[PDB]
Amino acid sequence: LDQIKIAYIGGGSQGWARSLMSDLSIDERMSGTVALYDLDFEAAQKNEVIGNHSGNGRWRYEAVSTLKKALSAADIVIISILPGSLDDMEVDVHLPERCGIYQSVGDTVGPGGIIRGLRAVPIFAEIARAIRDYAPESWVINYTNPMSVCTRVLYKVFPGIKAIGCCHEVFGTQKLLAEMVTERLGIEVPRREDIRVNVLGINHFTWITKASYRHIDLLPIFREFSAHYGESGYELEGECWRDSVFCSAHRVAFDLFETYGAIPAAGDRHLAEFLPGPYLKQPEVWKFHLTPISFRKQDRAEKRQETERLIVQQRGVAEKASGEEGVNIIAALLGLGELVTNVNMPNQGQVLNLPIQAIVETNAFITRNRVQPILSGALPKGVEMLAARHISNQEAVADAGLTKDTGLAFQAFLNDPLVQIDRSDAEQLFNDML
Amino acid sequence: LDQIKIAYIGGGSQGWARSLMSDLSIDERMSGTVALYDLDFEAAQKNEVIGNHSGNGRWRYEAVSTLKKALSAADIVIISILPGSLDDMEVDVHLPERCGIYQSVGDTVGPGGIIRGLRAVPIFAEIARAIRDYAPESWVINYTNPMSVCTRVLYKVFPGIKAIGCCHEVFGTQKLLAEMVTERLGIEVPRREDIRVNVLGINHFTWITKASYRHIDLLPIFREFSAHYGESGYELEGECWRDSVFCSAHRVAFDLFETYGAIPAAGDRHLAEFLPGPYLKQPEVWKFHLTPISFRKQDRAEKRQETERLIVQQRGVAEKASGEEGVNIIAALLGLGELVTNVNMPNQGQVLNLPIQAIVETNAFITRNRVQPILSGALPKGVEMLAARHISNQEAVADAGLTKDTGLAFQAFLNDPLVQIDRSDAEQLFNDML
Amino acid sequence: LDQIKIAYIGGGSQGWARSLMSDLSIDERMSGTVALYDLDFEAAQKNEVIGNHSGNGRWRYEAVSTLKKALSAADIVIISILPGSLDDMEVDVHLPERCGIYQSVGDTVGPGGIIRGLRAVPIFAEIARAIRDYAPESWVINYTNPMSVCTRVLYKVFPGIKAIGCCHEVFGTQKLLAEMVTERLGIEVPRREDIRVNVLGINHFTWITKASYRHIDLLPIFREFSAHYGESGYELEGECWRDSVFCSAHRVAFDLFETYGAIPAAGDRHLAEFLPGPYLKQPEVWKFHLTPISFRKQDRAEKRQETERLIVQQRGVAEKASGEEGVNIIAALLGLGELVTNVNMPNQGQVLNLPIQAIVETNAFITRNRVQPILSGALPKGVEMLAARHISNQEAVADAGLTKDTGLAFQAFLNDPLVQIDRSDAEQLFNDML
Amino acid sequence: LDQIKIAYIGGGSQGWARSLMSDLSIDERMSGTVALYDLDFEAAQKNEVIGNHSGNGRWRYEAVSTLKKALSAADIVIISILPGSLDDMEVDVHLPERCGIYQSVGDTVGPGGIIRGLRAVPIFAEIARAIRDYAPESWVINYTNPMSVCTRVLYKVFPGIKAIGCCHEVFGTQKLLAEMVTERLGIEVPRREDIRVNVLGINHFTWITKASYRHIDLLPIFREFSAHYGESGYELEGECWRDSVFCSAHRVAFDLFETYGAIPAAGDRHLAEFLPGPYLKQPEVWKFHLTPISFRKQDRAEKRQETERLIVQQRGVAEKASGEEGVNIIAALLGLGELVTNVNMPNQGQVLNLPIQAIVETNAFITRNRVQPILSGALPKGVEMLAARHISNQEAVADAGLTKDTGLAFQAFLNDPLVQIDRSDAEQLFNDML
Ligand SMILES: [Mg+2]
Ligand SMILES: [Mg+2]
Ligand SMILES: [Mg+2]
Ligand SMILES: [Mg+2]
Repeated sequence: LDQIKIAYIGGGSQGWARSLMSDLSIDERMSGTVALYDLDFEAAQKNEVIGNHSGNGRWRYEAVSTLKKALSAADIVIISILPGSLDDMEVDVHLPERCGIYQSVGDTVGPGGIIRGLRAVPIFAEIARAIRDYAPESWVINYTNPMSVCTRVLYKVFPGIKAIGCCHEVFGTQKLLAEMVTERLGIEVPRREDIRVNVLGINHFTWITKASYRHIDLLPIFREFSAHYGESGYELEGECWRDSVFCSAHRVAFDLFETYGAIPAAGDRHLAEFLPGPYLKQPEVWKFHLTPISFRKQDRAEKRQETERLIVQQRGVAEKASGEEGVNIIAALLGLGELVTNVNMPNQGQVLNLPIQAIVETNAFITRNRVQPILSGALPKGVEMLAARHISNQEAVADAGLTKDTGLAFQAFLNDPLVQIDRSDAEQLFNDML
Repeated sequence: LDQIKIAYIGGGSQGWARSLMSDLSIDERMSGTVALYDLDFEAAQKNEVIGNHSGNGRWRYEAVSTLKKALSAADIVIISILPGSLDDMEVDVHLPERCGIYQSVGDTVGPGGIIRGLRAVPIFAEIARAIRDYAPESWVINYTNPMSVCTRVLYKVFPGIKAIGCCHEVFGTQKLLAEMVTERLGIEVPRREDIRVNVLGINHFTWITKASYRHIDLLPIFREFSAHYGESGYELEGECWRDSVFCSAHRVAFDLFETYGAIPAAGDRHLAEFLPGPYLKQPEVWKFHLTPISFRKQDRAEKRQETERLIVQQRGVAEKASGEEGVNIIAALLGLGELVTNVNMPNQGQVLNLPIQAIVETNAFITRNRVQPILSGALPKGVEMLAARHISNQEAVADAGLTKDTGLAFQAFLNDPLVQIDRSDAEQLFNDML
Repeated sequence: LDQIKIAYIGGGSQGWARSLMSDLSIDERMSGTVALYDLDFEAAQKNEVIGNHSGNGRWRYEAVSTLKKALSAADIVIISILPGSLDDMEVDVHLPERCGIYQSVGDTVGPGGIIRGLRAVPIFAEIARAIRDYAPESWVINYTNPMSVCTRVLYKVFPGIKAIGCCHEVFGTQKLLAEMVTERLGIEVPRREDIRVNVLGINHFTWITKASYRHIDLLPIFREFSAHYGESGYELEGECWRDSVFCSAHRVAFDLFETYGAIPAAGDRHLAEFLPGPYLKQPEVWKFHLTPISFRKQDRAEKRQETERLIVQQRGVAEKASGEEGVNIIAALLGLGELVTNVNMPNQGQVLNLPIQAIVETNAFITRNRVQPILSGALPKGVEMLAARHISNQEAVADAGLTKDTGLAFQAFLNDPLVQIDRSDAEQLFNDML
Repeated sequence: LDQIKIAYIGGGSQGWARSLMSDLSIDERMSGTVALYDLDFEAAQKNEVIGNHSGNGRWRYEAVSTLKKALSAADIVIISILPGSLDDMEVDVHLPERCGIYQSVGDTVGPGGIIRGLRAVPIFAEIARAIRDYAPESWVINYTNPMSVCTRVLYKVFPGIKAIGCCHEVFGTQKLLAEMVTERLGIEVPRREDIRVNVLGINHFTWITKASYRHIDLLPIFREFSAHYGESGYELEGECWRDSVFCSAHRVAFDLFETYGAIPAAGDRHLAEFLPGPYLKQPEVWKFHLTPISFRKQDRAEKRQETERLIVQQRGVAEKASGEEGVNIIAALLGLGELVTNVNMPNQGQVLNLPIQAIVETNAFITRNRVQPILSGALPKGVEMLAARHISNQEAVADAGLTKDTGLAFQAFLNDPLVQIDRSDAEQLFNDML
């Protein structure tokens, strides 16, 4: 299928865009052009050079100067931006520490997530309007965090938009379950996709209430697995939890499973931000890490060095699967192979007992021009109470951001499970973070 | 996967049971036993002998004398019975003709559909209580008509039951569309499965609002197709609409398409009973047939002869795929595959603007011990008005049956599109049919 | 309370306007001005003249030539128009007779109701825009039929409108029940207001599921009353059902009660148009009348002579209570009393199992700048089925009118219980009336 | 109306019991008997003796020793109990202080409310079964706290029960508003009931979003009132906030009003427990009191002395109105005078965006054998978020207490706005309070 046009917003991205370049370079099902748009033209142009050195020539990349130009005639829109700068992020993630509040990531919920979301609203409002004006029939795939707020803003501003949010966190839990099947049953699992899960919740706080490998029910096995490794934790093969800030021993997941009876389906570093527990103040004991801003600064600098190397040497990205589903979803949407995978979309009943329209993560059936959520049922009662509460806050942030009502955003702030400090301290903190 | 147990209610069946046997005999994924139960033990016994002459010895068949014995330890329950005798049906289908009302099938809606549903209610209440008592955790596949009422009674009497209703009408529309692709585009379609349709409605009144073959949108093509063959009709390769009471030239489907803008997705003979039209009074002009009860008595008699033939020649069923999805669905339910196919289930949002709990037909994602409806959107407004109306009637019939409230059943009777006679004529007709 | 401003759209009226003038001229709680608007300026003028010969000069009347002028600074907007002329109405009501369709009133449902609705849509869309632009904060009282459609158009076009539909039909059944108390119990009833009823449904198809007079439950009593007079009918004291086309012996209401078990709460002449029955073709057996358009023409001519009589003698209307609740609702809306009375308003749960947003009739609590519906429960099942079906047609008419979609209008026409003819006869009929 | 029977559960009361006796003795609209039940039969007997010296002998009182005897043939059931004892309550209210958590009342939300709820659940389950068994048609009026949880349990255990919860808190805010009209307008207000408020929320956390005195809008006036007296607070005529643990200067309400823009409608001492604020830590700054359990024990001893005084003096209660609406509501339910007043009932739409079935407080229209909530619209967004959260907790408690699930009760405990401590601290506290 030729002459596909993909518009890429955040096209100077050194993460999602690269990962998309790799997968495009190996899918023989498709060809076309990628319009790269970034507030920072310099980064977009380096991606144009790197992309045009990747794979066949199957995909032609172009750094473009405006949104309108990127979207014109686009069939797919990909969005992967950073709402603000590393300096903003420093505040997002670390300022609350002066009040005793710790955050492992800060891009989804808690104080960081609330404030980052406010900052993201007008960015997404503006993108929704551009997509409405220039490519209203395109499918939009959002990678940006906080994911529930960004995606929801897309639908508040352009009600008829065809948009999904994509996240890779559930994939990590499927891998965990694939290795468990081997360790507990001695049987090999070809691909993590073969771990068939009924996953539901909201981004970074998803839960698996049924799971199987072929004819085998995985829940009772996860029961024993969790019981055996609850204290020690469990490390993936060839990994140690201290290898990087992204690694863990799944102690937080095991602990949540004991309490709620569903399998937590995101990394420990994400799960820990959604509810009360000793996790965030004793990460070493719980065998995961917080991600500090020094890490992000360092990582940015070595991605920059990598980028400059690739150019100097006139190389493209590895022609190697990233493990993402972005290109698979795009192929599915174009009618080149149907797919059932987890996505974030407005709730119309696919998760029971949660507000309708709220952005929820579930399996969906994806085929030509169609993303169709699958009814996935109910969360455990305790998790549902927590999810309703976070959705409350997320809806308020999206509204607060569109109408510029800081009073309402502060209500959300005060309603967040991590903001457990006196009201006047929180107000000073909130105002300082704005 | 071995030692699976299927309970078959209506196990003397000479339609669905045979098709199930053929499909079982060629699937190498599974093996176990089929308990055949039927009020008429003689027929079940004959299916037992034909069954045990079919395939590899993969499946062992046993005719059993009671429901309890069929159900105990059952993993799957299939239901394919006739609610009443063919003598009862002669009344369902032909008596209203004295008041000028013709029916082509009379097993779904109209006067015969209503009376028939009424009769089926206490049969399925009893089946539901037995499944609850002996096989609470089995999956139940219902094939019996009136589909929406029977299936609904299962859930009303056993709210926790795991039941779907299955029908093959949508397959016939998929085959029609595959042939249209070949005729309009000149390209082959290898399987009717490759016609990926978004289908929705209630049984025998299903509609396709989106459809594709690979990258191609089929809806614009069906519009051309319909304009070209609207008058003359269109006949499947190597067929003539006169060949049997089951055949047509799709004139009714083309006519409904022009009116409603979605593709009607059942045979003309079924569609014709759901709405006002010239159809039922001029079936030969509309190029389809009515099915008189004599045809069914005749068909049954030649099926009886065929059955005696196989018993004499000590042969089993044809080891040939039936075209049905029953066995594929069972395999998916056991975790031996995953499948997206159309089924009947309680509405929890998969069809918009239709009462919740009512039995609707949509695609559903099926995997180990999971049937999960796919959100399929809205019908055309005209179609949705009719469907809400029939659903009203179906709900009232189910209630009327469980509470023996003939007054309420008469209200449904009166609300049926085919009953356009004075109220006293209808009351007299209704009482005669009871 | 003084300097109230009321805008009257349709103020050339000779029904509601005159009746309003009476009620206004005797309420001591209020004073202000009435801006009379009417396509026919001359007739608005004559109400001006006659209004200004009424009351104390408590109310100053003024004919105004434009909506905008009328609406400016209005606290209350009253709408009482005739959608089209009496000649149009001759078509609505009598043309269908050629196909054997009879109508008693034809301003609400049936073929005449549908066509009249279509006609009234653009007229109400226009009024809705004016109110939005010139008097968004006013309370709006609609008296025009077809009530459910007109009022719904108001909300569809101006979502934030504060609008109710008012009808006097229920008062008639309250009067009936008041006479029944006297006849069955010997005790006097001071006012029909004291018959405290739980009323619900849609305009002209309202039902009373609970009723009382002080401590006495009227349902069991109506049951006896109904049993005793079902065959003979019951005529109001000092009345004979033949006195006028508005009179009846309640035989239809008794018949509907026996079937459904709630008290129908509109005149037989309206009820008879909503469901199948022998009523319309045997009006004398059922002791009610059809209203031919010749009667409306005669009636209008005398009202016109009366008009000119008053103008010639410098006389106004009579200072006498009309029996309506209009002025009393206005007073309650201004804070000068509070009130619980029946109104038509969008459904938000006040009637169970009926679509939301559909215009339904229930009791509401009315107070300063507030009309708040009272949860009234469910209709009997057969009645709910009928009402859902009418609501369906009504929504379809509203949409059809707003988008100019005759195709949709015809679907509603086809779905109307009074339209029991062949489709092609109905098509010809529909086009002839359009 | 004579021979009415009222069952009083908790008929040993020295609070709601006495207030009822007073009000009964002055209402000449009614006559009958009161069956007094109380786990402490001697306390019920004393109310019998005191009761049978009260009124004209309008009401005869009888202490009965079983629920059966109390309930059988009852028209009205009143429930006014203390769930557990004053020692249990000492734990509810004061134990959490060891963790830095203060509570002003502890009978509604927070840790004490959650624990008291668990205690009340089985008591109300037992009462609901008895009412189902012996007086299914009675109207049930609940006064017991925790009110939301207590009333809900009645409906969970006996779904067809006819029950409301009654509380007097909103009356206090109507007085405030009455005195405000006089102070700000100089004009007098005859009755707190003339302050006509649109009130909604959950018990002890109700809000008034519209309010008036006749033609005057009270909200703009409360805005000025609140803005003037926000710092000083405002004391009622002839009152000083220090006068008793029940008084305040409305500083908390004024503060909530500035933040949310709706008039909070419960005393400061209840409001304080529902959200984060500095209120409970600086009560003296905010001009309200906490209620120590030592005060409750002293109050109980003085009530025991008054009881003995009345007996010895063979005096009944005073023939003086209590200010409650209890007897008024009873009269209305018997058909003796319709009434619009605030009650707690399952949510079916009367409050927007709040789960259905949940016990919510709004106006209802009460008449013969009918309590019909009035649609009251939405809370301010920030208040709705808090109420949904508290409702989540109340539903968890109702279930946990029935099904015994301390796991679920603990999630509710952790989701309560007053429990802002480490999870292991919370678990130790929670376990201790069990
Ligand atoms: Mg993520
Ligand atoms: Mg079928
Ligand atoms: Mg009317
Ligand atoms: Mg209270």
